[PDB]
Amino acid sequence: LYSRKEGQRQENKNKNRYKNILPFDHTRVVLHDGDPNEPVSDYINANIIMPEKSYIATQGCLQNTVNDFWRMVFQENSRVIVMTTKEVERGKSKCVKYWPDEYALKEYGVMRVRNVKESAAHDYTLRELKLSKVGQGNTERTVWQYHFRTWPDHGVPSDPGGVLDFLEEVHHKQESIMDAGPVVVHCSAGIGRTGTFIVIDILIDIIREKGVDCDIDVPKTIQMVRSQRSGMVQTEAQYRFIYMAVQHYIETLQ
Ligand SMILES: CCC(/C=C/C(=O)O)=C\CC[C@H](C)C[C@@H](C)CC[C@H](O)[C@H](C)C(=O)C[C@@H](O)[C@H](C)[C@@H](C)OC(=O)C[C@@H](O)/C(C(=O)O)=C(\C)C(=O)O
Repeated sequence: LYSRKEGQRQENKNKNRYKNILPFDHTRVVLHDGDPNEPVSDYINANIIMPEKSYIATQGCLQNTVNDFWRMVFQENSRVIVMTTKEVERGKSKCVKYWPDEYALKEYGVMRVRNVKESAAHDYTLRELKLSKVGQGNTERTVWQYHFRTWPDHGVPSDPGGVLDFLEEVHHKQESIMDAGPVVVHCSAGIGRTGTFIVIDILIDIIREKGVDCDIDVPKTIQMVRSQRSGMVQTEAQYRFIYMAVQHYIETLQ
């Protein structure tokens, strides 16, 4: 009940930044209505992560997966994107530029993206973009891209403050959009940094509906998200960052 067949198919080998980091088939994001000329067009390295508000854990775009990325965003109806990495860190590409330059607009396949406005904050940049299907400007929607950019080249942030203030914002943005789709989260492989944010965001929403006293079980939550995408949270720094984040959030509310 836990296969990764599709991700291993010969035709999707170029659609993964790491041959060894693949999506489970049951939680795999299936892409419909793609170019009928392509051998396979229903694939993208991304999994739906639903607590048990949903999330989409994926890798940063590859030069050849950018259109797939937007098709996913359009289909799933996502309205918020969380980029947890720079395009390149320590001379290594983690995500290709998949959004247009300021005030510009590009067409990625059948998807038109207009960069409406870019605004900076301490740890991140917010990009207001308009997504629509070419020729059908009756499908346009705004997608808010939250680009975290101060994450350290090595290890994790020494203080959770930034990430928390960041996620509070992403949070209210998501709840201000009527029935917005899953929140897309992505880093280089979509498991390490990506898992950490999601796990944190998940635990924080609990402390929201519940109170600063509810039963919080980190290992259980992590285990839970890993059953939907393996690798979620890969380092000890990340692991401990989650604990710190949660405690910091608690102490903040007080
Ligand atoms: C935009 C560039 C381009 C187009 C060029 C063109 O216009 O023509 C094409 C990209 C080609 C291609 C997809 C990329 C190419 C470099 C080769 C693919 C990988 O580079 C390769 C498997 C590899 O060998 C990488 C590893 O050496 C890697 C560092 C290892 C130690 O490390 C990890 O596995 C990353 C991991 O620690 C990690 C992270 O914190 O980055 C994770 C999980 C995370 O938090 O997300």
